[PDB]
Amino acid sequence: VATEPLTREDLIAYLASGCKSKEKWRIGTEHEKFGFEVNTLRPMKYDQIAELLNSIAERFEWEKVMEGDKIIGLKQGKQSISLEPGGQFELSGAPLETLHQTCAEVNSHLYQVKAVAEEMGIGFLGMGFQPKWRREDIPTMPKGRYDIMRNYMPKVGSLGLDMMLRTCTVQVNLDFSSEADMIRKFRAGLALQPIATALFANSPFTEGKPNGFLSMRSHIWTDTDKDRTGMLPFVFDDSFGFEQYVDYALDVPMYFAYRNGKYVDCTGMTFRQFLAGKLPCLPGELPTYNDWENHLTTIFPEVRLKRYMEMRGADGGPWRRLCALPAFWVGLLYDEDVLQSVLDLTADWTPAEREMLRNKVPVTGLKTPFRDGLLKHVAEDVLKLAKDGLERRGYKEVGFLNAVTEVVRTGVTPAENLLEMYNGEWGQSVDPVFQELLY
Ligand SMILES: CSC[C@H](NC(=O)CC[C@H](N)C(=O)O)C(=O)NCC(=O)O
Ligand SMILES: [Mg+2]
Repeated sequence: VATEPLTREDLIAYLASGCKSKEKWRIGTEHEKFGFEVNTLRPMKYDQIAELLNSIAERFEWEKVMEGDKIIGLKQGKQSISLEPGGQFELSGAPLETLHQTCAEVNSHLYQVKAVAEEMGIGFLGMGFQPKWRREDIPTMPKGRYDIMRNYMPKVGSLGLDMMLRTCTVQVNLDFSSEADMIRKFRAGLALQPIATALFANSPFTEGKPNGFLSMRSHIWTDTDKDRTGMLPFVFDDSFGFEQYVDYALDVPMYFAYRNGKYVDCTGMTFRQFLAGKLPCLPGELPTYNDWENHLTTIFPEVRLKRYMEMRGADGGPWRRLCALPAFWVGLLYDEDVLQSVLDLTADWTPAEREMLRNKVPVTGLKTPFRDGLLKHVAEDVLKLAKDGLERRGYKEVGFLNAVTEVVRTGVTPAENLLEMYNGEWGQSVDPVFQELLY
């Protein structure tokens, strides 16, 4: 037939077409930052964001990305700059071969943003959660997709709006060579994600006060939406492969369908309905590969699968940690012997232990009790493995883990260091964090 409808098998093959041989594996890094007025500390408004984007475009030669008449982002080659719902200012970097390239790319972006921003009296703050302002104090960006989500979140949880408006992450995107490799990396990534959340925890403050968490950001992801989040225990079932992930994603409710430049609100409906040409928001229409990619991009587990794999557990932070986050995971997953060692180390962790670590780390970090010891002790062994993996790559990248070495040695998170400052020299104001963590 001329156009045969997509089938479940085609949606599987879409994911599987991401398989790449080892020499073709790359490292993408994305991170988000809070913009603020240096004088008032107020969150950067859309009109200021548009001036910033336009100036970066003209000065540094980026193409402008528009939604309607509003500039929402920039693109240059395989890099893009985008906005999250609360104005968080994101770089999605290019797929790169080495972590030296990764960190140079972070530096270049930070240099460009500051070159324009400092003339506007704008700074940027790396942290997992906006430390000072209320939910209602955050500007909302003119993006239709976000309008749909903001209206939906209250239906599925009490914290989803804070995820949208108030959080920043640093994430790494990594490749697999086959289904067997994807399964092994997914299981290593999920089991260890709470260790990464702990190493990177930086979000102790809400509305100018300590909030009772080390990573409030991570806690927010447990009250956002139960259908699309979490530790995905089924990944550890013998049955798991591309097919099972596809069935999972098919049954996650949709947000939207993009049709002729516009976002159609599809909430309350599933992609499985769409596949059958039964989707009420688009009666009788059938999905395309773009629709599938768009839907995959609305699922938010601690590790996400698309044509590549995404490690989602880490809080946004200062530049040395932006470069450390991708290095941590490359060290663990990109060496076959280290990957095996990670699977061995975690082989006997139960579903209940993995879930407990995920839920406790946001409060207690590396001081979270685990078995005979503290998570700190698992992290010692994990950090050693990560460093081994980088040594074995032979690119001399191991130094990028210096930034987490003292965290692991002392069992003290970045968030705990900020709390000591807050109760210390800062005189119990969060205001100085806009200096300490200024990019
Ligand atoms: C609109 S909110 C959901 C999701 N955003 C994130 O996953 C952001 C991560 C969050 N800031 C965090 O700190 O974990 C998203 O779709 N971002 C816009 C995009 O497609 O680039
Ligand atoms: Mg983002």
